[PDB]
Amino acid sequence: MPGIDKLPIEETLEDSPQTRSLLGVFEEDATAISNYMNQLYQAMHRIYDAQNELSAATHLTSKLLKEYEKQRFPLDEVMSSTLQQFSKVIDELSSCHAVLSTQLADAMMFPITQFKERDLKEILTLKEVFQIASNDHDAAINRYSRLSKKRENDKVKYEVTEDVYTSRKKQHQTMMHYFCALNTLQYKKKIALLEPLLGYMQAQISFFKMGSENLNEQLEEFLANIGTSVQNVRREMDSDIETMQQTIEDLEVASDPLYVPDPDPTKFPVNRNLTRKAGYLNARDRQFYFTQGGNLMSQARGDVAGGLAMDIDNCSVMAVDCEDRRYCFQITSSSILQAESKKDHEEWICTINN
Amino acid sequence: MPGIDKLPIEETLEDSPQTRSLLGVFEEDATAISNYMNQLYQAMHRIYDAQNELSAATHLTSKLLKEYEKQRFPLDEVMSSTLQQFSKVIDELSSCHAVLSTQLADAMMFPITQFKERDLKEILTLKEVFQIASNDHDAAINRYSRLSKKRENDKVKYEVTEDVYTSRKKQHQTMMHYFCALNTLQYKKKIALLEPLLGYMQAQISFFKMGSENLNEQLEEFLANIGTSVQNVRREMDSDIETMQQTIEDLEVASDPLYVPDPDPTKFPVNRNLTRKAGYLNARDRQFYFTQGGNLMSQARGDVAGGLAMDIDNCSVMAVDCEDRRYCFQITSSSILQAESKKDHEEWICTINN
Repeated sequence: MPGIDKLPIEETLEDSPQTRSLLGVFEEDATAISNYMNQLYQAMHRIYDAQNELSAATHLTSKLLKEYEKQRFPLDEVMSSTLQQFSKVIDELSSCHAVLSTQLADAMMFPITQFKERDLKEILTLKEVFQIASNDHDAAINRYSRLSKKRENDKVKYEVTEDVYTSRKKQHQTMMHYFCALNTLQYKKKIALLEPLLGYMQAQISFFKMGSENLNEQLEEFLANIGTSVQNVRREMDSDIETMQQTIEDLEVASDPLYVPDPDPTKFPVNRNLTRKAGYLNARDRQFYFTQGGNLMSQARGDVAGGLAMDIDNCSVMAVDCEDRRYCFQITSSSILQAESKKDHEEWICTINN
Repeated sequence: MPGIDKLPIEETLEDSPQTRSLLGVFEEDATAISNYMNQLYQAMHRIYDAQNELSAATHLTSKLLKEYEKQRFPLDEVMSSTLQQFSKVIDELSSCHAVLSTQLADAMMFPITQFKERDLKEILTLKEVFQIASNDHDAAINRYSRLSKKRENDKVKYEVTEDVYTSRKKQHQTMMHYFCALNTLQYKKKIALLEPLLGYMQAQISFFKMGSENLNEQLEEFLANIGTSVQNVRREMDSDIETMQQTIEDLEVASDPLYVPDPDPTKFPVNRNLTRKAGYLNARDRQFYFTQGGNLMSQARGDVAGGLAMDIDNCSVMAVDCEDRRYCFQITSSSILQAESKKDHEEWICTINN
């Protein structure tokens, strides 16, 4: 009170240029404050938005970990458990974020907003009302100031003068209410700057404490155990990778001579003593064929189970000459079957006979 | 290794429907994993974005508090100090947020991203390469399977058969690399699920500890002190508000009779014994006029200082009759001046004479 800035409400009636000046300095100031406070309100609003999103996202991450188990994954309990622990602990965190989110809205956002939506709105409003009142009183005064000294009807002089009464009353009242609001803003200014910051910090103290109590040394050990498991999977993954690369390298060499339909007669002997034989054939479409308990089964690379094709070894088999296709054959006790090579063509007939 | 799911790389050359089936179950699975992991990656990315924004916003809020002092506010150290403390403490917090923000990107975002950008990309790529290889080998095989048994030129049979060699080699190799990658994904799957969560929690442990160390009981007291100051301003603000409302209510009553230009002659006596007089007049424009050390000063409601108008009390003053305007007068040792009423017109002439 003692040193605070104040507009002289008792000089309202006079409405002297000086007084109007002083009023001007408060508006210039009230505009600056408005500029600054709006920048602070924007920054705090972002903090409130980031915290709200952070909470939501952290909650979703946790809900996602609980759904892991409830998946239709075509292709294990320990994993399930571990995700349950992470889920749990991540929940406790989103809550901390939720709580802080709620408090921030009520101790920080609400006050700073009220300052902006109500108090700063009030200043602008009362400034216009007063401005209109001031204007109306200018007109009334110029009309009164123009009354004829010679003639002028009484009903006129009377009304014109009354207009000066009502206009000057209205101007005097709106100016005092406007001054009162500006004087008050000097208090709200301080309050609106501190209350929010105060609310923010209290919520933070509360947030860091609630969070720290769930992060015990027990969790640190659980994270240590899991840390070790993952490092183990990493080792194993690499151990298996070498093995696989080695198998591959070894298979390309071993299989190279086996890629041509017609192998070296001298190095890859026709097998005539087989009781089981499988492989693709063409049937006048291409399908995979295989032997099993006296039956020649078939399965299109598309099928999911396959089926029966013909009976075996109690049937007759002979190389057939269908169309102009090499290596065909037909059995009976079947469509025309076409092998891929002499060797292949022979192995079938011979195995089926066996 | 012992119970892990595995695609049979040794059955690659055979390429049997069954083997193709099994491959199918891994792809169905690899698609599911991809669905789920992408949902988890999105959730973690939001958490990383919210934390980054939170840090930025909290830093801006702090920078704004340091700029408060450096304002041109037309209209105090304690306030300055208090904002310096809030600023400081809010900084320490944004840093905690920054640090956590950096760590999250390196321990959580980087791994989960690599899984998605590299490993899952690798699966799709190797699946297409193999698919093209498989297709090319189908064509080569149908063309070889169609070679004439009767005629057929040797240069042809030769080339066609070679195509079966290269195509089958390519198919066999791309299938093994594809199987190897799918088998590996079974390890990365576990790793990619845990590593991120593990990184997240470690950063959080670190974040809550760093933050808690700046929120000491000293701060709690500083917030208590400030809490008390603001509550004091609130009291004072209300104390002043009553006073002002009271002044207003009292001024409307006291000023009501004073609003009409021509007051009751009987209740508001013309003051002829004045050595100082101020008020608005019209000069053949409306300006505010006032007495000071023997001079009649003027100041347009727009001016910021005003000036000289005429000398006084060593001059002659008489009611003038300019145009058809009531209450005009002119002095000399000035433009025609017009008062607002008999009373007003008289007080001027008389004060100027005095």
